[PDB]
Amino acid sequence: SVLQKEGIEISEGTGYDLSKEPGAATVKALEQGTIVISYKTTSENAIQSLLSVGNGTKGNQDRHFHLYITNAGGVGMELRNTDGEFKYTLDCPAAVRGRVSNTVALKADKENKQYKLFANGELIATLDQEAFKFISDITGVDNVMLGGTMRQGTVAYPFGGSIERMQVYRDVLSDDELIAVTGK
Amino acid sequence: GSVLQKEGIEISEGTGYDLSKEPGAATVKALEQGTIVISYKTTSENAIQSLLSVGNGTKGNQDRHFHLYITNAGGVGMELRNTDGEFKYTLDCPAAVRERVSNTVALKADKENKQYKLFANGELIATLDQEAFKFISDITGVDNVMLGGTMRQGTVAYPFGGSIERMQVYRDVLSDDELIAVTG
Repeated sequence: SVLQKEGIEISEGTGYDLSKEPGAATVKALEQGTIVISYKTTSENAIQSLLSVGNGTKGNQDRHFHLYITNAGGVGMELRNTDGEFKYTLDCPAAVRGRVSNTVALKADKENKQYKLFANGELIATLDQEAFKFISDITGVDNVMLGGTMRQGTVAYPFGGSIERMQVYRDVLSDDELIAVTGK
Repeated sequence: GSVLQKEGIEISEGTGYDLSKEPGAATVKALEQGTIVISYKTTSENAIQSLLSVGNGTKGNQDRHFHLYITNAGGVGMELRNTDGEFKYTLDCPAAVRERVSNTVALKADKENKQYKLFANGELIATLDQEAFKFISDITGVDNVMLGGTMRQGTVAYPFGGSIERMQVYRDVLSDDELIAVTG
């Protein structure tokens, strides 16, 4: 992993800044890679970012990436650099249990121009875009955080609970590894 | 054969064009899968312009609809929604289309293969695979079909302006080669 955290408890609304951590610079420029997160939510917020990487400055609220969960057992991601540039999304319903640990992962595979989302030992969605993008295509990325997404200096999409384990890889893990690692 | 077809329809921005009473509309309102092919010319700067929508126009049901849309930045996309707790499937492709010019786009929703594919001007531009495949028949309380907008609580949302030159809806799932040919 280029960045890893474990056992991080987050109060709803606060987030947990990773922007100064060794490895954060690498995460802020990812051209592809893999993100694996085990978590337990205690929040009823409708959209809860587990990990985000983006531009937190004024007027750049549509320039970010996040991997998120919902209050209805959903898992998704959005990858955005304003709608005119790109708004790539995956949103999967009823993928996890709607006080229970879950493990999710996102793979972004530049060679295949594919994004794959996994939850609890299952591939739940795949996206192929003619114009592949990732974090390095977002303009002005300046922050990495757990448990929310910075939008004009405000913590948006606020998570509450535990980030049990978070790992970010520059490498693109195989579908078998991700089935295995997102299992029990 | 198409189950619903219209040609040479002008629409001023905000007006829409109701198809709800047309023979074939009932079939469109219950599609479990199918194919939509549309040639159009937009004259509107609206950011999101529905070419064709099928949904629930009643109050409180503004997140229960399907539409195939274009943007003011050369984008093409679709959203398929039955409130966020149930499903919100979005495929949004930037810079897919380009004196104003005519463009031809298509969406294929393939139940057997649990896939959605979007085409523009002779090219496959995106593919979405979802473990929980959904289509129009999964939306609750569908009561209308229209060109040039989406009914949300009795208001024309996502308003298109310009010409719907040719619009066809099929219950059949056309081949990728057919769609490359008909859109190009």
